[PDB]
Amino acid sequence: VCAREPIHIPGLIQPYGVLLVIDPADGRIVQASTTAADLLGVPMAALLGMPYTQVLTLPEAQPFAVDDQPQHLMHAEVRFPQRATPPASAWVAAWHLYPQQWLVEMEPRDARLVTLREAMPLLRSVERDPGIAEAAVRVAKGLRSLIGFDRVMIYRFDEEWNGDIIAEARKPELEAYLGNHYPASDIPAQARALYLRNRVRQIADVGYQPSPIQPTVHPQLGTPVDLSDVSLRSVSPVHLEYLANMGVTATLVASIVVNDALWGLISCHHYSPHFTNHAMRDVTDAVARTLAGRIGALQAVARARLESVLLTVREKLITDFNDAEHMTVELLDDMAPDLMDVVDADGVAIFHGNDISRHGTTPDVAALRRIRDHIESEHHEALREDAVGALHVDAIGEVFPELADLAPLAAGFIFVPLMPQSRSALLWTRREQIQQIKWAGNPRKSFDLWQQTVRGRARRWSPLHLESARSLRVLIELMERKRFQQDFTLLEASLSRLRDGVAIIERGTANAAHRLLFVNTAFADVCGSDVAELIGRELQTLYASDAPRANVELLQDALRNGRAAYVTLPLQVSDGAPVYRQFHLEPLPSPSGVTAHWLLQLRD
Amino acid sequence: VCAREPIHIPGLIQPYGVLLVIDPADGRIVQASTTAADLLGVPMAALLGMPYTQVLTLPEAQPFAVDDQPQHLMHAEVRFPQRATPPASAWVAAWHLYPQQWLVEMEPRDARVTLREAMPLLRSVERDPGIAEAAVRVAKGLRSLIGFDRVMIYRFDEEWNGDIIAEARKPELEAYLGNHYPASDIPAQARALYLRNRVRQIADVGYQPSPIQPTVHPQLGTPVDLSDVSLRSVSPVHLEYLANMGVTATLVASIVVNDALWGLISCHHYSPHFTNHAMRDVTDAVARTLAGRIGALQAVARARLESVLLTVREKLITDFNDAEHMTVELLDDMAPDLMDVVDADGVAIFHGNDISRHGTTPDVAALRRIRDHIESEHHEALREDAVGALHVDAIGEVFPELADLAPLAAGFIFVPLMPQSRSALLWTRREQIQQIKWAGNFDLWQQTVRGRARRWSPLHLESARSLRVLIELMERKRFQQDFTLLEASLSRLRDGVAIIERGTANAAHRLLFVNTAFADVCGSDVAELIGRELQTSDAPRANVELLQDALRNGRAAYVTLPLQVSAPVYRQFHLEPLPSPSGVTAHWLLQLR
Ligand SMILES: */C=C/C1=C(C)C(=O)N/C1=C\C1=NC(=C\c2[nH]c(/C=C3\NC(=O)C(C=C)=C3C)c(C)c2CCC(=O)O)/C(CCC(=O)O)=C1C
Ligand SMILES: */C=C/C1=C(C)C(=O)N/C1=C\C1=NC(=C\c2[nH]c(/C=C3\NC(=O)C(C=C)=C3C)c(C)c2CCC(=O)O)/C(CCC(=O)O)=C1C
Repeated sequence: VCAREPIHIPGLIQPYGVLLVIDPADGRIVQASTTAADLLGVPMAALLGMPYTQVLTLPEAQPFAVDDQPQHLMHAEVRFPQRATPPASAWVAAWHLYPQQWLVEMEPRDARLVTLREAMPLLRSVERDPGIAEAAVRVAKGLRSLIGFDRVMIYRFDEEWNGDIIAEARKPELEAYLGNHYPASDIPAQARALYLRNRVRQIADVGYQPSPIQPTVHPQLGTPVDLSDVSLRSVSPVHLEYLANMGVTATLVASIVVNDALWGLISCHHYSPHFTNHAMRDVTDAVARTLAGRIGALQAVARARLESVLLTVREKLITDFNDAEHMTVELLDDMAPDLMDVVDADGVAIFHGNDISRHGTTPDVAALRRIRDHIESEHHEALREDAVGALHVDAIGEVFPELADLAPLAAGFIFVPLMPQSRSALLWTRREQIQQIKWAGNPRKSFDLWQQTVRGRARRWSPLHLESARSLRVLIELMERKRFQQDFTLLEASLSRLRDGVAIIERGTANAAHRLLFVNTAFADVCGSDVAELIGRELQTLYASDAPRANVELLQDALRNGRAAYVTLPLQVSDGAPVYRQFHLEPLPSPSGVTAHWLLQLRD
Repeated sequence: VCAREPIHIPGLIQPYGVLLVIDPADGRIVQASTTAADLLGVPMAALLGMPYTQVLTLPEAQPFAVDDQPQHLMHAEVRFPQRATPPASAWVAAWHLYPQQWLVEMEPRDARVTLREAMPLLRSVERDPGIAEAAVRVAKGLRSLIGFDRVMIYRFDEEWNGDIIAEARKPELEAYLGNHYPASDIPAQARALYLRNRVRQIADVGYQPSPIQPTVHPQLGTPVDLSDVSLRSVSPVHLEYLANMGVTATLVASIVVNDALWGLISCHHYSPHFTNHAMRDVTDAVARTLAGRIGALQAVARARLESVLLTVREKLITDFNDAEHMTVELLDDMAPDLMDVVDADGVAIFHGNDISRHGTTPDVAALRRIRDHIESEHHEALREDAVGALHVDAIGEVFPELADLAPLAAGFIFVPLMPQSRSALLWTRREQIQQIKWAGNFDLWQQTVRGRARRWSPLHLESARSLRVLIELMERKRFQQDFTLLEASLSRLRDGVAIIERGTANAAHRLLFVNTAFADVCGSDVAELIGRELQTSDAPRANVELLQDALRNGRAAYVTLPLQVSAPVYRQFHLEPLPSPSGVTAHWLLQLR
């Protein structure tokens, strides 16, 4: 209900200044705020439709036509040629030039307090600063000394769009808000979007009298005035209520936009009214921009540093695994430190059909089995599909309520393979980590901080670490390939040391012939020519080309139709001696039941 | 080797300003530039050894002792009392405070609404998309701001050579946009310094270099390291080059992105021009905002890409693990994405003597020629030094023998890195011709480069390393296929065979596998007999001893022995040791017909 409000078209202005909407056609004022008549001279009635040029007193810079991209002119000096000695305070005006309309927003110079040159030492220091933490506080303190504001804080948005005050500088008399968590709903998405547009936004006095724009909708277009870039835009009464509720009288926020995303906000509070002149808003913009800059650089650098150390450790594991042929206890005991490190796990369990190799801080062997079963279950087959490369939980008691316990050691885990593939598996665990969420209340009466203690949840699985996990998926197929390769060579060796003389035949196609896949030494000896020089040979090669049509037909039939045949046939005898053997051909069971291979035993 | 020159210790200053080296212990001047005596009242002789307090007075800020980290003070007002009416103009000075020495560098204020006036440009680059659009906005923006005859954005490529991506000039002149320059033009020596001193400036090419009178410190014996001094005399090598291109004044701001040098803001004035501190701090600001934007957009788009690759990587992994039969349609439906995951033009899947060519890839015989050359003994050096996969950006350089093929396989990604064979994957990127606009390697020269593909993205290379699993996946699935084949083969035999696992004297000699023909002679079925000890007296001690003794050493035995049948039944027990990698018998084959 709240996330749906205009806020960019309230048709109201903060009374401290004046707004005018001018038709870029020739120069006539089409819309103006009720405050315009008081300071401009000509009252409301005749001021509307009047050329801006009648009140043309822009000494520094003038507006101009715009093609497509709206150009925004800075705050420069402005006068009034209607009244003799117009106000008491000095006035400055900024332009918002659009292809459809123009907008001029004026406010007092304020003067009083090179203030941009004076900002440079603070900027120059945050630039050099390591860690976001150190920067945040330097800005909080620095800006608190630079600008007046009784309370200045750094509000950081978390993943779920909730906020946390990471830094704060305030008058020792005020009760510190450092460490406070606020819901996402406190700053709705509609709001957040504007903070990427207008980056520095100040409220001079909470509970001001909103000066409305006289022709609410454009008299010639029929559309309301989209402020969005106007600094004198009237903020939502929802926020104003909330502000008044917390006893604040003045505001100034600066958007911490990092990688085109609103990372955080600089939030300033004055418990007495305060207007920050165009000069200071450009200073806070500067310090916001430098902070956004540094926080994003530090993010970038350290993300890259981590990615590399993980890769070097990932490779170390992959190689040492491919090297050793037998998975011993010491291999896995020397593997485990790093196998844990690569994902920042507290424990790791390696499974290999009925066996488990538990390492670090992991639940008991029986408990790990209870987990694996629950994961590989039919009911939980939904999770495995929706999961990316690996299955992972941040709180076990939520995804698998049956495994509500175990959470003290396995609150979070990473399971791979994602398929119910079995034999080889890997379980990375992260033990429970209790969290105190220092709230601000649970429109509301606020103040009172409620400290929500959260059990059964581990540390959030880093996306960096999750792709680092998905990367080691290879250790599973590696284990498996190495196992099948072990039993295969065993059986290939077994087969080759036989006396009966056997060959395996791969069924061909309509353009491919029936070839030999495997042949033992006992078979290759009856054919004279060695084993390696018979593999990949057509079956017609093997028997002589002087054989009876009746006998070969019987065999060819069994090959053509995938049937079995027992036929005595002469062999392709290079020497001469007539050698005849009983050709036992037997179809081997296929999953489709459609013959793919045959076994050929030779004994007459 | 050009970079061998010092450049940070020339012992010379740009004449426009004055330098002084003060003993932070004494408060006295130890070294000073020949220009110091002319500005300051006291001539060189008595100015050397004189306490700094006397000759100059600092109203805004004063120097101080430093523990370890050198502290630098900004440009603030300075007055010289040791002379009656000495201000040729207005003078401003900056400090460089070190634990061993102090350095003060002064220059005129110059004057002529700037830092506030810079803000609209910054705030605009701050939000425009693409590095291209930013580069030009800065080029144009900074030209209007400082007012140099030409402002150009120089981007360093992978091999440290530079290319002008954007340029703003006077309507007249010759455009340098698109021009490529060598790495030799800006030595590593120099580049390192532009991370140190951010904004560098030459007021007049062919100035008279004012030397520091005591060249080496009189008490330390070491020269003055001017790496942070703005009035540092630049290499005559570069000055010659500058004079050769007709430029009279320069200004070069460093585009440092994620603490690394990404580019340079190069400004040329074909008439002399001194850019005061005020402006250098403005160009620094615009350089920092550009760096900022270029690094953000890099970051955003890196993230966007990583995700689309992951979604496609997962699609491949799953569909591969699903299908059991490595069919033609399997690979034909796999290939579009198998190519996409690495942004290849072609992909070849190898499976022992066989190849599955896809996209724009060389002929089957040519692919074999490539694989052989990779798996070679001579090229075993590359495979070790390579990360997770072997990759080339120009095959003709890495594999000179494979100089051709380049039209279709100019670049490739080969996995597995080991001479593992059977399963392999080769990703290809065809040749991409590049027109290189040179500086004269002093007029127009365009170099057309053949035999090189598009640079293998580091993101795509880790995306390749990620699919390493498809190889072990193919392999596991292949061994599993032949295993079941052989397990089925042996079980349909008539001779009656069993495989025996050697018990390491802790465990007995047990049966690993048994066929139906063997399990029938023993009556009881196959699945019950697996895992049972060979111990199955009803037999002569002489005959069993022969069998036991063979098993004992790991030797073979052919002995006729009775059995346990529900008629006694005797069979010739042919035990044969199976080859082990260690050569130490681990299994035996037992056939009995
Ligand atoms: C309807 C939901 C809302 C609840 C509940 C609420 O308290 N406010 C709600 C709506 C809006 N908030 C808007 C802006 C806004 N809210 C905050 C929140 C904080 N500011 C603080 O200083 C602190 C603590 C010190 C908190 C928790 C901020 C910072 C802002 C924007 C700041 C600014 O630019 O002045 C908002 C939009 C109003 C607007 O148009 O600016 C709405 C609708
Ligand atoms: C010894 C090899 C050199 C050749 C050949 C050459 O032409 N110069 C060589 C050496 C040095 N160059 C140094 C600085 C420097 N070089 C360039 C080159 C360019 N300037 C331009 O405007 C363009 C194109 C439009 C090019 C390619 C620049 C800009 C700079 C200054 C870097 C900066 O100020 O940030 C140099 C070091 C001198 C120094 O001490 O500053 C050497 C030795």
